[PDB]
This record gives sequence, C-alpha cells and structure tokens, in this order.
Amino acid sequence: AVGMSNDGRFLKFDIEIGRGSFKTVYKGLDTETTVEVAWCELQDRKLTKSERQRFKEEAEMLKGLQHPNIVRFYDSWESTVKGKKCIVLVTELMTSGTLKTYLKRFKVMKIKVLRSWCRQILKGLQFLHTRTPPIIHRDLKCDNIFITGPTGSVKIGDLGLATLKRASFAKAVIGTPEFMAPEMYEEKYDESVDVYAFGMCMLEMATSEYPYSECQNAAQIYRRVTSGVKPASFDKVAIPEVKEIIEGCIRQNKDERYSIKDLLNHAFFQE
Ligand SMILES: O=[N+]([O-])c1cc(S(=O)(=O)C(Cl)(Cl)Br)ccc1NC1CCCCC1
Repeated sequence: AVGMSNDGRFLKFDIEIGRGSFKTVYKGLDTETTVEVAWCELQDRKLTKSERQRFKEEAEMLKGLQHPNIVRFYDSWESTVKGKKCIVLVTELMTSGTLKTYLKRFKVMKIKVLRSWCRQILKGLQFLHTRTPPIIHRDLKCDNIFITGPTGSVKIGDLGLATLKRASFAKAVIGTPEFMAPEMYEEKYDESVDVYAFGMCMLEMATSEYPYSECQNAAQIYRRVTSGVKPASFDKVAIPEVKEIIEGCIRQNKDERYSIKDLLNHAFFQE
C-alpha cells in the first residue's frame, strides 16, 4: 500500500499491472465498497491548464456513464509524491487483458467471436455517440478494448485519457509508428473518427497484425493515410464480408464512411 485519495476512499497497492503510453497502472481498492479498482497514474509530465479545465469537467461526466460495453469510471484527482506529479484516475479493474493481448497470445480469432466482440464495440460507440452531448472516443485501438474474460464481453476503456493524447502535437519517432483518421491530424473530427478507428480494429482482429507494419515511421504512415493508400494487411482479409465492412469504415473521406447505425444493421451483425 503506497498511496491514497485525499478522502481516503481509494488506496493504491505496490502492484503495477500496466505501463504504457505515458501512464502506470496499479491495483487499488475502494475502501468504501471493498472492491478492487485500477489506479492509473498519468505520469510526471505536464498537462496544460486548459486540458486540466476540460478534464475536471470530463471526469464528472464520465463518473455518470454506465453501459455493458464501457469500462466504469469511478473518480479522478491530481496527486504528488516526492518530485513526481500525476493525475490519478480510478476505473473498473480489467483482469483478462485486451484485444491486443488476446491476438498476441492466441494468434487467431474465430469469426463467431469476432462478430460478437465487434458488435459489442459498436454498441459501446453507439452509446457514447448518443449521449447528450455526444462523447467521441478519438483514441480507440486494440490495446484499449478490454475483455471481461477469455470467454467474456468486451468493454471500451481509456475514456478521459483520449483528451490527453494529443493528435495535433509534435511527437517523437519511437516505438511502433501509429496511424489515426486523416482529419484527426488537424483536430477536425466528429463521430466518424471512431468509425475509422473501429475499421482499423476489425482489420487487426481479422489479420492478427497491426496495420501499416510495412511503414518504418509515422511520416510514411501520414503520407499514405492522407493520400488514400491502404495498409497492406487489408489485402490479407480472408472473409469478403469482413473486408467489405472494413473498407466502408476506413474511407479517407469521413463523409463516405459507414455510420454506426448502418453497421449494426448490416447482415454480418445479425447472427
Ligand atoms: O489503458 N491501458 O492500456 C491499460 C492496460 C492494462 S495492461 O496491464 O493490460 C497493459 Cl500491460 Cl497496459 Br496491455 C491495464 C490497465 C489499463 N488501463 C485501463 C484504463 C481504463 C480501463 C481499466 C484499466
């Protein structure tokens, strides 16, 4: 035990359970409920004062959200220990990994699982996009879709964090180069950014590889994405119906992409 909220409600344990894009995640406890939570520290790095204003507001709206396919958000605050400042978020603890870990671990996803899990992602997104006002995820990826069990349901996570992962910022060329929706680079986005991201997720789940692996850096990716050049893995999608859905999601022009409604209504997404 290595920390607590200002109110003593949440404790942090000396048990690190994730480490990633500028965060460390620990096991924790809700002392009020006596139920285990994820204690995420957004790592000694500076948020802007403007981001903090947006974040105070966001955190309060996230605390209200419930849906089967969204990871629960409990509470948030700024915390320090020694010379390190972080923002803490406390969320529902997800103990069975991510779609990314699933693909790593079990090389392939069977089509009936793909269908069900993708329908659940769409239901989650429909839910967010239909909140008033709409919630746009803006950072959906296989590593932020959590599974409740190997045989369980999927829940979308890292709501909130997407605000602090900064599309229009200059960034280092380090690790695996990333893509996003064309319009996202300019921060000129709507819900359809999530549709694009969904398409990319489906592609990954269908191919068991990260799109654009044939690119060495994010500049090559940017040039391909904003010029309508598809990832090579697109051509490797085995099932034509799956490939068709992907293709309609990852259109360069946002106005031509499937809507979530149309995807949920697609033949594929009823059994
Ligand atoms: O956001 N992550 O990427 C994440 C990854 C892991 S991991 O150990 O699976 C790994 Cl080693 Cl980061 Br892939 C654990 C927790 C988290 N945060 C979640 C935030 C909201 C849902 C609840 C927890």
